[PDB]
Amino acid sequence: IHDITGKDCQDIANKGAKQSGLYFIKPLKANQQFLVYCEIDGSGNGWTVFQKRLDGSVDFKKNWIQYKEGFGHLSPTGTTEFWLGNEKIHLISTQSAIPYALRVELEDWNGRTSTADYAMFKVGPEADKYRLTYAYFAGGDAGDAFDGFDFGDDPSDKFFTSHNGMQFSTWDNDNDKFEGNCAEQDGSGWWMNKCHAGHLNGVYYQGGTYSKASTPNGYDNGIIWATWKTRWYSMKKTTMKIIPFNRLTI
Ligand SMILES: [Ca+2]
Repeated sequence: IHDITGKDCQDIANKGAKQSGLYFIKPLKANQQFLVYCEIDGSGNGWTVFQKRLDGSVDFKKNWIQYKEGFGHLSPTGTTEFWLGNEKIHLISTQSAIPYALRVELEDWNGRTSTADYAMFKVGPEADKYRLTYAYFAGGDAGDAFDGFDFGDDPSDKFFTSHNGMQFSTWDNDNDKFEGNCAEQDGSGWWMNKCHAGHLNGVYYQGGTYSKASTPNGYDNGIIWATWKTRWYSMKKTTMKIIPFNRLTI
């Protein structure tokens, strides 16, 4: 664990840290410091990573408290899977009304990475079930899955599968817009609607391709981002990371 600390990984970078790895941060309002993985590039950008998928090592079917507190494994090398914790993500993303960007980074099973950036990304408090909000989609070749997607299933698919303004759901705390339980169905925690167009906490399907035949109920419950790949393609790696918004300004 590195010595420099701050409010987030950008503060850490601003204080002269140059190496990606594990650092303590202590956002405003946090009761105690906590470890994070910071990705620090050669241009002084320090991203605070809150989700990582890369190998299927961690089961993302976790309950409300586990999603609140965080689960999985932090590593200095950035080679482990984790969910940082909704309370931590709330504390970082809302502190001092600092505008953060979210970057979603996806890797397919062929070694291509794509990104989707969201401006002014926030996660609300537990009293509002950790609601996700953003101001606008700021671009990227992965496309805007959080806007919802037309799967050709129902006329209202886009309304059913958008993510801005969705509360967080787990199997034991359903806050979705579905008469069923999206989190229980898929076995994940996420900002579910009815249910999703972008869902990075799904099941780790080896090799990417899966199908309705994969499960008895034919769930599209993989690690999906429908504006980049079919619902029947599950990413090999994902990263969800945040940075003060100005670090995006060219
Ligand atoms: Ca429901």
